[PDB]
Amino acid sequence: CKGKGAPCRKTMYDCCSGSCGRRGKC
Repeated sequence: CKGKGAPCRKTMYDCCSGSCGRRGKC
């Protein structure tokens, strides 16, 4: 899975830890 503040795909459960949160980065 991803990691932090990388470009992330909000709806598709993109992030390894937290989530593609308000800022639209992982």
